[PDB]
Amino acid sequence: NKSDAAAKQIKKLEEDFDGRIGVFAIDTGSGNTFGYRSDERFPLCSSFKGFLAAAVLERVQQKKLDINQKVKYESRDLEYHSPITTKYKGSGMTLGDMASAALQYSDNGATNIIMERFLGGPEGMTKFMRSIGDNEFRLDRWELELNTAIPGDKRDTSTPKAVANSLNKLALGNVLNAKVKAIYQNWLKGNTTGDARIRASVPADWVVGDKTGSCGAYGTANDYAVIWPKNRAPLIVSIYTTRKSKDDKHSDKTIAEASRIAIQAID
Repeated sequence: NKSDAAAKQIKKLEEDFDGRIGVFAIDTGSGNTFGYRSDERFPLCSSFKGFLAAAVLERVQQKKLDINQKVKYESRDLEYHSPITTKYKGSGMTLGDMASAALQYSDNGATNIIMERFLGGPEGMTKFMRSIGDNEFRLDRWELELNTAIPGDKRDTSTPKAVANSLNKLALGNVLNAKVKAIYQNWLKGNTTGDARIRASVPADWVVGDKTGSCGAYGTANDYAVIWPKNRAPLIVSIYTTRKSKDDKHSDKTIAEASRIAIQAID
């Protein structure tokens, strides 16, 4: 029951704003799940950066990279929206700080520098997702070209379910060891851009770790998070949305609401 009602509510929500909503929630304590357009592709936008941070932590775990190694780029022209990397451009930053900047601030310079020097570009990032059993994830382009969010384009997309499952494996699973996983979880908890999305759909006492994505085109925005309820097991929620017109702006409120419904469907 509670599921068919939740799906009805989601259907109404996408009609109202004339867009498309993809949802996938997992109650890790019971295995119960809820999905709506969960196997459909949606642009990743900058949300893929939450997985980029994890890939870096894996290289650190395998001791291929040091989390404290200095990354210099003083002569590099920083991409649009590099709030953190531009302020440390003269002194450089540790690999760890840059990776979290990429996640918590959606820093584009951090992202592209890490992808060009450590992860092997969009192919490498996609190779990492394959390594953890994700066969839906695909990153074809770099920031910021990956944000075009053109309808029907499969480049730089994934499905809400694949994102939910990968986030589960990484944040709660065993891909990263206890120590590195603890770092990752806290980087997510420290995200500074998702206050109006999934974080707004839960009681203030619940802890949320997330990574947002806002393409800036076709009203495409999204958010995925690990929710730690008070007195309960973690919940994984993945919300992805797109709109019909290129000039349509995204809707945080629709995302927070879709989030509220999804959480009720797996209660």
